[PDB]
Amino acid sequence: AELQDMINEVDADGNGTIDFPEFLTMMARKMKDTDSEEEIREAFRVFDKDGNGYISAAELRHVMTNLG
Ligand SMILES: [Ca+2]
Ligand SMILES: [Ca+2]
Repeated sequence: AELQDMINEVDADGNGTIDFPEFLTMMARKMKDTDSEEEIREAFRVFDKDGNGYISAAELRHVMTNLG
């Protein structure tokens, strides 16, 4: 399945990837956990496949449940 549709549902502003503000906002959207930019930034490099400082849908699967 193309995770592109998930990319489109996670995309808030149209950069096609989650940014620090977006990740935090989509997170806190209903569930609010940790908000320390260090930890959140650590997540960005962990979640992403390329660790390019952003969390995309495909990247989500890499880190989350699937192989990326
Ligand atoms: Ca964005
Ligand atoms: Ca990436």
